[PDB]
Amino acid sequence: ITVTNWAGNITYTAKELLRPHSLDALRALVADSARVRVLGSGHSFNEIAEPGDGGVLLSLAGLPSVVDVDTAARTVRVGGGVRYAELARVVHARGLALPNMASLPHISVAGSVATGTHGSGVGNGSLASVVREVELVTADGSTVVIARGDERFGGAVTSLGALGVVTSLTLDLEPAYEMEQHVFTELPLAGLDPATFETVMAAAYSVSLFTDWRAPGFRQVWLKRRTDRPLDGFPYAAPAAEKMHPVPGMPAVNCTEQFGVPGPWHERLPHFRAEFTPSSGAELQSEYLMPREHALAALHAMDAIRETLAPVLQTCEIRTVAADAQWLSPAYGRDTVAAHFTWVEDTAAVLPVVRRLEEALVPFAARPHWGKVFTVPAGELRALYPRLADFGALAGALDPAGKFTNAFVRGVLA
Ligand SMILES: *Cc1cc2c(cc1C)nc1c(=O)[nH]c(=O)nc-1n2C[C@H](O)[C@H](O)[C@H](O)COP(=O)(O)OP(=O)(O)OC[C@H]1O[C@@H](n2cnc3c(N)ncnc32)[C@H](O)[C@@H]1O
Ligand SMILES: OC[C@@H](O)[C@@H](O)[C@H](O)[C@H](O)CO
Repeated sequence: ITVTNWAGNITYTAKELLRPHSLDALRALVADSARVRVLGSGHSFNEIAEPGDGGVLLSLAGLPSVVDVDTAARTVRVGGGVRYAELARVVHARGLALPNMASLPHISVAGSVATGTHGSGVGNGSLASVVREVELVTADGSTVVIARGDERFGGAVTSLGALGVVTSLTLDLEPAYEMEQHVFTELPLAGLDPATFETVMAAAYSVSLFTDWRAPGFRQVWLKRRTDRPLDGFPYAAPAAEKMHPVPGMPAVNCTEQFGVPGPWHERLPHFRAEFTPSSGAELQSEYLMPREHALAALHAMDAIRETLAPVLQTCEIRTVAADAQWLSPAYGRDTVAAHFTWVEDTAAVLPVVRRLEEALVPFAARPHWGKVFTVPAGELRALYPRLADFGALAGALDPAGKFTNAFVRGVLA
């Protein structure tokens, strides 16, 4: 069989996707394989999941999708291969909630936290940030549990799958909450000064800007507001008259409910409703995560090259992330602005533009999203992460032979 990622721009070398049906099978398979990479739901856009020729590509799809809510402790134990859509549905039905979700819920929890996946909100950490414990099947088949408080915990959650197979994760939860989603159109870049930009991004619990980099300024602003919090007037852009899709010209029916209609957290945090279940997408993605104080300068750098960006762009999404404790989180150690690009699926045309964008963002210490397309050289990458050395030492300790290190990870650490 031919295995690809979700977008289909990456075809893996493996002629079979190993899907052990028991933990006993899994441990034995790992112990007996020379090199392993796990495939989650394939929502990466590069060779991060590629095991190389003769490497084993393994999935947790054949294992039970455990979602075990502890309502007294407000925690949930989840299989690595569980996706957020089922996780959310389950914890919500128990009166509890996550503090954030990605744009689309049909992604593996283990895969998501492995690369620094995040939503938006100035006080909201990455998805990895609620993880209090990870259970790993290590290179020899044995289980290692690492929990918050361990000196190694900082490299254990966002690990690029390079420590071993995450078989379970435990996550902290809060009481279930309701949210409204208010959409606005045409937020000008002109006059968007440091103070106004801060106001706009803090205007609701989670806020995204979208643009096509065509007409100056921003096409859409999405305020995802918690109904248990104040919402002030938003004078900066016009309220949307119709239901919007972040990509101009795409079906708004796919999207979560707008016009300020209250609904549960897990039906408002994603941009796409649970019913929207694409088996592939005709897109590429890149994303660059920078110190939040550089947001306006970075936005102005994009604006000044927007004729270059636009022709290969579906939409650009601007978000915020609170500083991450995970050593390889692109949000590590600093409050962060994120600039994401959903490109047309045309690798040959997009790569030149990616290199050009990267050159423009270089002075802003832009860290690329590990799951997305980037061309930043390995040496520059290492210079961007203060605690990368400590990650490398943790991987060496837990995986001395580099069973879980592929070409992608090797380049990173080199
Ligand atoms: C396709 C897509 C991606 C996406 C998104 C929306 C869509 C439709 N929305 C995002 C968002 O709102 N915010 C954000 O920061 N990122 C967003 N993305 C990207 C996506 O979340 C990430 O690329 C994510 O890492 C993808 O996870 P997935 O599980 O789908 O991808 P994978 O290629 O198969 O795996 C990613 C890495 O994780 C390792 N992995 C997977 N499972 C395990 C286990 N159980 N144990 C150890 N490692 C694991 C893989 O080996 C690979 O390194
Ligand atoms: O990080 C991924 C998100 O930016 C992405 O899924 C967008 O929200 C989407 O492409 C908008 O249509």
